[PDB]
Amino acid sequence: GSFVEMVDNLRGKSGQGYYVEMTVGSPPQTLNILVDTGSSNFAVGAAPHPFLHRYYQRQLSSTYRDLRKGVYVPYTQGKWEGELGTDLVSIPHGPNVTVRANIAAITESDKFFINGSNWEGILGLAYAEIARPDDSLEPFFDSLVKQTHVPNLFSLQLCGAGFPLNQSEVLASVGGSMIIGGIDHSLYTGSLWYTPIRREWYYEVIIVRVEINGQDLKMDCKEYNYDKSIVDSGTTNLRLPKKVFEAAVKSIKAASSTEKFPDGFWLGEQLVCWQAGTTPWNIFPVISLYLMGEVTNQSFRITILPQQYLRPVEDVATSQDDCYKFAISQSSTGTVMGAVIMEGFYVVFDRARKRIGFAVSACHVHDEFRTAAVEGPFVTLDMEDCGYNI
Ligand SMILES: CN1C(=N)N[C@@]2(c3ccc(-c4ccc(F)c(C#N)c4)s3)CN(c3ccccc3)C[C@H]2C1=O
Repeated sequence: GSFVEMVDNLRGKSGQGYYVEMTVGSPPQTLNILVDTGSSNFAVGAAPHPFLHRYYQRQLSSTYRDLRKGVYVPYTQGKWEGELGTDLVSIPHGPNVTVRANIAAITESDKFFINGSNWEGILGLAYAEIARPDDSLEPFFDSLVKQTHVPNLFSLQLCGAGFPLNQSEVLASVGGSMIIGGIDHSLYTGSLWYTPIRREWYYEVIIVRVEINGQDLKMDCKEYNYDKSIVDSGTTNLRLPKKVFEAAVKSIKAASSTEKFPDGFWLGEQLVCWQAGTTPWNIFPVISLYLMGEVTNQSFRITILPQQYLRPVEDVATSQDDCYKFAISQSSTGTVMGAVIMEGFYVVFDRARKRIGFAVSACHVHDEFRTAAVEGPFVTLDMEDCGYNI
């Protein structure tokens, strides 16, 4: 592990998001910021809000610069509106550098800040193409790389606890690591396997095969990436295109058929509980996603366990049972490899080489009989045909 200053710098959980501490302004104002590989704006609360105990106060920063322009982001998971500007930004448990970056000061919002959560802003780590209002607003990481000698790469280790963390626990527990500018070998086991970044906007990738307990879902691979497949730390679930979700759930139900679960469980709405320690992990199947490799006609697979796709939740009766929600859900905007997927792996966003690497995470939850895996290579033909074009 060569990046000790950044190891264990994240806090949070899949249902709340994972955040890192950052400072903005002069003198520095500390804020907790959600790490989001699914967007490209650095946006922070900049006005009082019932669910925030602190916010960016531009009038107290001597280095604040007003861009005299607004920004409006429509409902996705809450909507917000703000004013653009720039200021000096740093990451305390990060690279020892300070950079001038764009900041969207959020002044009005709806269903964006969450009651009970501990983050006050979001750090969009994707590319300029999807930045708002348009691609002229340079994202934070681009600024960081342009202004310093930090390598054009970051890596994320999101650590699910495997059980519920209460209010106090989630604040005191280490939720993972965001290594800025490098790869820390203490965070994974085995080898790193890389898949190409198909296009630089979201972190888009191409899935070429899907298995449920080794059984091929057998769909035209284009369906797996309709209309795109992305890696998104800002999404809790593994989200799959409608048709794929339908086929996958049928197969997961069949594999776990020795126990019947209500429709509400498969819809991700209701929890299921078992007596303490008796969760029947073994009846649930492993899920493997094969990704295009860097070599022609070669692919590799990442395999997750039910310990990744069943999200631990507190029982309504705060009993002693072990309860969970099914964290695979449908999407009309493509596959989203969210926290569910990311908690099983150390993920390397190698922007410099336009590729994303995966290795088994040193903090993934498993049991004595099965473990998450990253394996290859496999011979796979016509993988380009798996990508979707509008
Ligand atoms: C899926 N997703 C996302 N990855 N980022 C955004 C998020 C807003 C709130 C998020 C949130 C809140 C609580 C949580 F627990 C988790 C998790 N996990 C995530 S993610 C920012 N965004 C966006 C930003 C700027 C311009 C355009 C779009 C599009 C939003 C969105 O729908």
